[PDB]
Amino acid sequence: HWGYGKHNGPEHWHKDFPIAKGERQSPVDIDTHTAKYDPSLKPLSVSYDQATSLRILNNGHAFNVEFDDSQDKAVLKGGPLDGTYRLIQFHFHWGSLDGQGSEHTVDKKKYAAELHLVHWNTKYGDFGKAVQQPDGLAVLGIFLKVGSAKPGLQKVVDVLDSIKTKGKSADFTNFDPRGLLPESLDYWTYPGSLTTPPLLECVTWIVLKEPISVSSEQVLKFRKLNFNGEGEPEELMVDNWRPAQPLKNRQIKASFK
Ligand SMILES: O=C(O)Cc1cccc([N+](=O)[O-])c1
Ligand SMILES: [Zn+2]
Repeated sequence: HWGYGKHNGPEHWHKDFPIAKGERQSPVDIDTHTAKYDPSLKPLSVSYDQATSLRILNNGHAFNVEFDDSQDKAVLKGGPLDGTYRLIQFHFHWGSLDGQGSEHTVDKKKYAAELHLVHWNTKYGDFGKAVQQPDGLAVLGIFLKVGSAKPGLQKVVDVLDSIKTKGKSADFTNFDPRGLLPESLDYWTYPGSLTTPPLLECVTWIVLKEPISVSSEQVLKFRKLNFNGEGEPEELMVDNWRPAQPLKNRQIKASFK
């Protein structure tokens, strides 16, 4: 099945998922000089004070931190969005080396990792319905650069030993995702897709301009995870990013001058 190896990686996905060659695929390169400032874009509203984290899972492709999305407890509104989007999970993409790992690029620059906070539009009632709609999902993307440690990440790093292999989960309550945000909420936005199969074209992307800093030791711990299940040959979970796709007939908008 699909993955990030030589024989099953991004360049092969189109055979099972023909939408891989579609008109609104993600990620993309953000060309800062051709993005257009749009004064009509509103500030983002991130309301995460009542978030309820539940569990952390190694799904064989990344690790997900899952939230209770049965009520409006952790929501995203404003920005380019109409309506209310509820947080369901976050996950990361990262590299084998500090000079790669992000999915989006900025003037062709790759960051060490990229955080995706995934939200679904409450008008569609459940996540599975929302992914079938062009405005179903809103994903907040945050870049990670290597430098100073991020204290609010450490609780995630320390539990990774307990979910080393595919299919393992652990209880993960009382985690506050506000400790992952940068100071500024200035952003770029464009219409795109999921970056893993099934690659559905259901996402409004909101990519923050300001990266967060994490330490070398924090990222090194991500690279100790395994793509494989327990008692199968070890293959390190690294380079779980899709490369940039053609922009086609899309414009990237900026919230800032
Ligand atoms: O890989 C999956 O399971 C599909 C999936 C599910 C949720 C969010 C996703 N995204 O691209 O942000 C992708
Ligand atoms: Zn992702």
